[PDB]
Amino acid sequence: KVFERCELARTLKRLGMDGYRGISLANWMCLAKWESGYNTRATNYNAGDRSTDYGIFQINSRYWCNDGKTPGANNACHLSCSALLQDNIADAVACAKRVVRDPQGIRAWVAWRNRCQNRDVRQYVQGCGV
Repeated sequence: KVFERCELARTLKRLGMDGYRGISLANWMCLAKWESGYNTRATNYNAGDRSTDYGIFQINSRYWCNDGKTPGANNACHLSCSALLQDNIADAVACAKRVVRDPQGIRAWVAWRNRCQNRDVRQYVQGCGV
């Protein structure tokens, strides 16, 4: 599913993402936007290390979900990577929260550093009623 901007902003808010571990909803929007274009089916194979990024947040198989084909990988969210390809984002949100409970927080995603950190992210939630 490819979410519309405000549709996702409200979906994330209902799932408890607004200010989770100090991360505003607009940051989460900027992350999903740049990671997948708000697309839950998004996937990116990393030929260099044999891992794959899954879903709207592009969570990597090396550490967060199990896909059975990533060498010496871990499954910190204890989910099948398939769970991150659902139209319903509940599991992806639970896993996104898991990622940020780690030291780096939102900085875990290099795309967030590249396109969201120290930027005006207000535009992502403007007019969404969140």
